[PDB]
Amino acid sequence: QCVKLNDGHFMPVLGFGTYAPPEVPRSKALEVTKLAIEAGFRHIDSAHLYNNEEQVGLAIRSKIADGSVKREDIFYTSKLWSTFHRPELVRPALENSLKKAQLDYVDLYLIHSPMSLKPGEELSPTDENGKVIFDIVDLCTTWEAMEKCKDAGLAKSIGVSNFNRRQLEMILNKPGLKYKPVCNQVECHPYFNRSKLLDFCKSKDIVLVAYSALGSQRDKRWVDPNSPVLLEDPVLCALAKKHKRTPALIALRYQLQRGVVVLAKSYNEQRIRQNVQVFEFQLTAEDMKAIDGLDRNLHYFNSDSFASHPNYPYS
Ligand SMILES: NC(=O)c1ccc[n+]([C@@H]2O[C@H](COP(=O)([O-])OP(=O)(O)OC[C@H]3O[C@@H](n4cnc5c(N)ncnc54)[C@H](OP(=O)(O)O)[C@@H]3O)[C@@H](O)[C@H]2O)c1
Ligand SMILES: CCC1=C(C)CN(C(=O)NCCc2ccc(S(=O)(=O)NC(=O)N[C@H]3CC[C@@H](C)CC3)cc2)C1=O
Repeated sequence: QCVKLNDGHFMPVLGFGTYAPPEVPRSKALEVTKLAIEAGFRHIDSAHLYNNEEQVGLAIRSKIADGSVKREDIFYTSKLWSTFHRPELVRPALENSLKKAQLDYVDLYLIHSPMSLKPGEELSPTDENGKVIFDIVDLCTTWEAMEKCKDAGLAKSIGVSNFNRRQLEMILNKPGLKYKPVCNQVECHPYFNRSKLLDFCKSKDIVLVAYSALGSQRDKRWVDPNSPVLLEDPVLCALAKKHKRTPALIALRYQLQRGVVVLAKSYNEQRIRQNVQVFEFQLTAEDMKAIDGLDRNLHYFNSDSFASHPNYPYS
């Protein structure tokens, strides 16, 4: 149940979301990644930013050692954080991710965001007035250093995340481009379906990968508590009854039938196991059109300095 990527590698269409907020103890990530593998998830999504690659990597090593899976059955993604965009910082950031996860390679490596930040080991560097310190970096150079990580076998595939059309084109039109991005991982759900962006990506053999596909985790630090609750949508609930499924399952299947690869985060055993049931049913053409008409251009993630920057993808 995979899609063939533009560099010849295979990406499982359903992936496990590993982020949890810092109030959740780091042992949980270990434990739920193991349950997700047990349930049948083979694609696993992490990042430097998430402070969990050690635990996610140890979960994977555990499922290999107990003979449930081999390394080559597992599709593991990490991301290059925006403090490491300068070309010389790229390979060491990747080697550092690999060392924490105790893996020899990632299956996929992404530029987490086009928005560059001040080099350092602060995740969020700020000045004396508490303002986020942005950096200016030619992203084409950052890309060339990603290409080099693929040539070196440290990343089987390389792609981007949180890019708009203009930013993709900048990579695609780069002189001497060796490797296209395999994918563009972006916020994508029935209230923000990204249809234009999706058609652009289909036209270049770039896979759109959907995050917050179930309506985000609604963390009060960066999601407006007044935003509508995706899984409480009436059209989705009505479709969950029709098919005898749940609204989350309607949300996930939507993305599969439109050719989006879809991530799903759950730290709850029963919801982890429920989510692999996306493969057990179909939506009709009409069902698909009913979900299409839910778009509200609603992004869950919002920051005081994100909606500000010269590389802000929504501007
Ligand atoms: N590239 C980027 O910038 C970026 C940004 C955001 C996210 N991501 C990635 O995308 C992943 C997923 O996105 P997300 O973290 O925003 O969460 P999500 O996949 O939209 O899920 C949101 C919530 O839905 C709940 N849930 C899951 N399955 C369910 C079901 N079957 N029924 C009812 N509720 C269900 C989960 O809560 P429970 O834990 O209570 O089950 C979860 O907190 C992340 O973990 C991360 O790996 C990447
Ligand atoms: C505005 C961007 C930014 C800084 C500047 C510093 N800083 C940061 O220190 N983080 C705090 C921890 C956190 C926040 C959200 C999530 S998240 O929303 O679950 N996961 C994601 O991967 N991506 C989010 C982060 C990247 C942006 C572009 C898209 C959404 C995971 C972890 C940021 O976030």
